[PDB]
Amino acid sequence: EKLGDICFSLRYVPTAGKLTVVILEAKNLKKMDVGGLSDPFVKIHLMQNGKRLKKKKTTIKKNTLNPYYNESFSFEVPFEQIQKVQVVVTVLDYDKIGKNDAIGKVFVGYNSTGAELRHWSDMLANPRRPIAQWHTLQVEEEVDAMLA
Ligand SMILES: [Ca+2]
Ligand SMILES: [Ca+2]
Ligand SMILES: [Cl-]
Ligand SMILES: [Cl-]
Ligand SMILES: [Cl-]
Ligand SMILES: [Cl-]
Repeated sequence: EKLGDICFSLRYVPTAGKLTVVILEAKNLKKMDVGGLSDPFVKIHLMQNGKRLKKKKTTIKKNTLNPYYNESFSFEVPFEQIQKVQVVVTVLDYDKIGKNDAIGKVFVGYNSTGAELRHWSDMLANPRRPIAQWHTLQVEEEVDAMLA
């Protein structure tokens, strides 16, 4: 059972120092509820050098492995700093009681690789243009080890 995939857009406006992330949809999420599906929501963190700088989150979708969000988030990152940050996208299962367990996550930006680096590079190369791309979710343990 794969963890799932997430589709989001990135847009960077260098003059304004405006970094926009639109969480579009996730698919094929791992089932997190016993005898059910999942109740997924998404967190978006701006990081640098192992520090959480800013945190944003989507609404919760109930009883789905294939949630649509279409929710936009913006961060202030000046052009002198944009190459030095990470944007971390985490899908979690909401439970009314207990910690919300991460399904999986990915990050783009400084120290990203593969399709994550490709997405970030495309954003940087195309100022003011939103670029949507799919990403495979990865186990929290591994991504956090990269980010710490
Ligand atoms: Ca659960
Ligand atoms: Ca749940
Ligand atoms: Cl909600
Ligand atoms: Cl708990
Ligand atoms: Cl939480
Ligand atoms: Cl894609």
